[PDB]
Amino acid sequence: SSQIRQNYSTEVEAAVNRLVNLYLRASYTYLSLGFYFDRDDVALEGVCHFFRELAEEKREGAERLLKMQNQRGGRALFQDLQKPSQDEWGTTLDAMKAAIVLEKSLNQALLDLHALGSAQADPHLCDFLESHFLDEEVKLIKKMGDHLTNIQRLVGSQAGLGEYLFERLTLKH
Amino acid sequence: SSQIRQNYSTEVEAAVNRLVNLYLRASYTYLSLGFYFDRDDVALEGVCHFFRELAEEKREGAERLLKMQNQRGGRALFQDLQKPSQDEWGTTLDAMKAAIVLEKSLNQALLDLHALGSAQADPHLCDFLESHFLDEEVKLIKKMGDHLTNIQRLVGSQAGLGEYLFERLTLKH
Amino acid sequence: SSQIRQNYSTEVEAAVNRLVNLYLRASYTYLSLGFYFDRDDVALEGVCHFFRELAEEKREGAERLLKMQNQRGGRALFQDLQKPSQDEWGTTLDAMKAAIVLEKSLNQALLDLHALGSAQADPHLCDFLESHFLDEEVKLIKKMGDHLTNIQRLVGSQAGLGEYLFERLTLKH
Amino acid sequence: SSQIRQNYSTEVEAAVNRLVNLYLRASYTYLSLGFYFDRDDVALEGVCHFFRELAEEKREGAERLLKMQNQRGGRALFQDLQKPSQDEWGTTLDAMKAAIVLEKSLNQALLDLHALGSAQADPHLCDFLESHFLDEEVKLIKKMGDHLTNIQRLVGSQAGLGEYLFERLTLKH
Amino acid sequence: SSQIRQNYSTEVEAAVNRLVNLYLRASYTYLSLGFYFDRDDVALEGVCHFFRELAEEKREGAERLLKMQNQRGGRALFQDLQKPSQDEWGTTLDAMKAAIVLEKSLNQALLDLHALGSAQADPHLCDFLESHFLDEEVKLIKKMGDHLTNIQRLVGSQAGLGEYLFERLTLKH
Amino acid sequence: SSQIRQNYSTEVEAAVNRLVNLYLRASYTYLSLGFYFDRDDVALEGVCHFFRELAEEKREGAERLLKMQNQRGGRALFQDLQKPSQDEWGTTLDAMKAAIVLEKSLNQALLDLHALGSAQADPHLCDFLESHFLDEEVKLIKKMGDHLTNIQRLVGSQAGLGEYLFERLTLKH
Ligand SMILES: [Cl-]
Ligand SMILES: [Cl-]
Ligand SMILES: [Cl-]
Ligand SMILES: [Cl-]
Ligand SMILES: [Cl-]
Ligand SMILES: [Cl-]
Repeated sequence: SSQIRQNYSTEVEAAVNRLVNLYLRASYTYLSLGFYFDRDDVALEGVCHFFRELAEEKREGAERLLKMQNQRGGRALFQDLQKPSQDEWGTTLDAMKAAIVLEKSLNQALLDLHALGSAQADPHLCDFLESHFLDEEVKLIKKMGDHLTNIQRLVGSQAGLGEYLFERLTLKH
Repeated sequence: SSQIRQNYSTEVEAAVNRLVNLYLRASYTYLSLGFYFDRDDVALEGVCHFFRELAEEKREGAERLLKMQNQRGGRALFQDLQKPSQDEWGTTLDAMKAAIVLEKSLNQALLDLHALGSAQADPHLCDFLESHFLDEEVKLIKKMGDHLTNIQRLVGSQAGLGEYLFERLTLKH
Repeated sequence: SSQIRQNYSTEVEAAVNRLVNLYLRASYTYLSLGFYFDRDDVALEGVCHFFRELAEEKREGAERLLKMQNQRGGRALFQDLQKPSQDEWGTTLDAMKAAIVLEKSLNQALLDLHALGSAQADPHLCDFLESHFLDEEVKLIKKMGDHLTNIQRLVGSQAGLGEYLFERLTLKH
Repeated sequence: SSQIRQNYSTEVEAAVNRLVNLYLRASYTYLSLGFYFDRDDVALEGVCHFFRELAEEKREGAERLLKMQNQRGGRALFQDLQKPSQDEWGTTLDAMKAAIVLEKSLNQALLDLHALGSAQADPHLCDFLESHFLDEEVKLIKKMGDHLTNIQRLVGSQAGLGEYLFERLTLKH
Repeated sequence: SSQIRQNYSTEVEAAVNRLVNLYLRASYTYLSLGFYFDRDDVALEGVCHFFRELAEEKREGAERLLKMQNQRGGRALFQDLQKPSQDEWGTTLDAMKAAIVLEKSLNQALLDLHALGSAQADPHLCDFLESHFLDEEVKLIKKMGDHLTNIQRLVGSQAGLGEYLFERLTLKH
Repeated sequence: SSQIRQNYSTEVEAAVNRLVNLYLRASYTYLSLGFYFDRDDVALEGVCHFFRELAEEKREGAERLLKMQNQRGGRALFQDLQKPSQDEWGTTLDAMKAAIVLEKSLNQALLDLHALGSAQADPHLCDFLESHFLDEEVKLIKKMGDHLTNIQRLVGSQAGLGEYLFERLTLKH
């Protein structure tokens, strides 16, 4: 409310609500990815685990944003969550390519919000993104890039065998 | 897939996917309720905690349903999640009344799915609902009814004072 | 001194000294608030504790600023500390309203210094404020807003009773 | 207030408030002394520590006096705190000479208040000063006198060397 | 590579590689300083230790920069490392003066890279420098300034004696 | 210096300084190798670790040589460090072949210095090389030869797959 709100623009407030929506949709996408890899006719437990962990992380990111919205005196507004863009996700390689595209889009939304906060001279918002989101995103994208390279190396050789080995020897399970 | 699927009708498979949607929408509603009570101009921490806990429980219920869908050889299909029906939730009394209505609707969906499983002679589905959902729902609804009675007793006396006392002396925080 | 000073403008140095003065005056104000609530004819121990804790926190903030001044090669200059603006602080509600106004003024001084550091391209100063002051201030202001809402809810109902209950059931003691 | 006040003269009440002011100004002076010795072009860590410890002790003395004021039913009144008399404090010898003069002035104020309490037949006040202040002051003044003698012995020999040795081998750090 | 690179300019990438070179050359300089003080005809173990520790710290700084380069999708390019500017480093005072000049030059390179990142709207780079380098550099420069003051105080008095005392009573060994 | 120097020829002193340069250049080469394998488009963590460990070992070898130089009364002289001979290192096989060539060159420099020490009747130097360097080098070269054989066996079969398996099942990570 007005009682606590200070140096917090309506443009940032709106953008934060949009970013919450994006994080929850990402979470929902990772839920779909995770359960696809648990299907009896896909059955890659390590890949299932990897995406289910990411679903949790994105949900937590949305919750941190909503907490911050309230701390600044903004008002959370929720919209519909669009279903994920695919019902079936292909191979481990297809899925990891989809995941990196998703993360790059989230990262771009984070960078655009930071630019907005810089333009509006809102250092608290800028620091909040820097300290909880931007470094986490860089590290996650690097990890997915490493995974992509290793999957490509393996399935170029021998696709079924390569997919199994990646799940067994790289991913946690 | 077809490899494992046995005694699992397309009607139950579809209904399970619909029930997943309902549980995720309930989770989303409880997220909204929880953060509303964390607003600086509402500020009832115990009520916030109560609804955030319920958001988690409903998400977990959806995850258990998706796990079961895969165990039976059905295919999870995700739809849009409709935003919650309100942006602001009123008093503790208004919110608890809304929550009990929501739970009764979920309970009715559980009972309707059980009836479907009984008609289709699917005992695994029937037992799964009985052992993970139906008793949990009865206990939750009883608890919310008890809370409603205590809130009504208090805010009839003295509304602001009564709301504070309920949050302090009944709800966890 | 000159031996270590690098990228540290005379304008920032002066402003830092002014900010030290403001933090020490805030500390002094909280000392007055705290001992007022310990008077035998006020006697709200939890409120006394809350303000005495804030007196300590503001003194520590001033000490951190003086440490930073020396680390950058600036010179601390001390001025008179003006007495607090009131000798008696009214009710818990009056006092919490006064405290939030004080915190908003400190927060504005922090934001103005950050803007100065940004204009002068002094990233060390900007980061120092971000990492030790700006988030702490946001969280404190949110907490005071929550307290204000709860006090207003209670004393609207029944003023004496409401004040006692807030001190007993919300504030630490 | 009047409810508890017994055998507590308006003259003692006023004097106690003046003594609070003197202790807080002493604290403020020791803060200045302490940070002066932390400057990169002075850089005597042990001397910095010694004066910062004294700043804390004098603040605590003021807090004990304010507690006693309330216990007796008097009313704390705060005045402006005058800035310290110097902006720069010279050598360790200059600073210790300044500190002993300050302590002798505080001690004289304590003795004058005790005499007032004796004249007004206020044994509680007399005992309070005897048991928390007068012996502490005697011991502190003796310690500063010992330090002065040792500094004079050293800097008479060789000023820079002597100052370093005193800081390293006598003062805590 | 291109697979992960996002919002990372070729100008920042190049500058980061130059900063790696500067940190490794600083490390190499500190190696030379450290072993000079271990010579049988210099023999100041504490000074040797101080510079060898700094050699390690600067190497670690370069490694963190190379890690970050890869995390962002840039490519590390290595150049020749120029030998240190002196073969013999004089007295403790001469060496500490040389070290502070070196640190001020590194600090200027850090500030120039931060300005570049600010101009290119690269908040991840800006925050990375703020959180791992800029505060560390300020604290190190303050420490060296303090050491310089203490060495000057001592060797002004009595050069050989003063150098020994500084090594024995200030520096770790 | 002359004060301690005994049976230590100017030819050995010079050669030791040259050997320090060679060890530091080897360290620098291994740094480059290590970070190349950490690139998102190479992404072989175990290979990165192996070369980074070797960078550390070679740096430590140089430090031991500089320590010995001082113990004998020689004077360390530092030269430029030439950048590594490649900017990109190819496959695991290419890199391990490059590493074995590098180690054989270091080993030859060690053997040539030992021969010099034997000719000059400097048993301390001869024993120092025997006890800290020559056996370590033999064991390292044997290990790299074993690795080469295993990599060749694997990538002859199936290059991408083979490289992954070697990194996962032989190298530490
Ligand atoms: Cl859609
Ligand atoms: Cl809708
Ligand atoms: Cl005034
Ligand atoms: Cl004055
Ligand atoms: Cl050169
Ligand atoms: Cl070259």
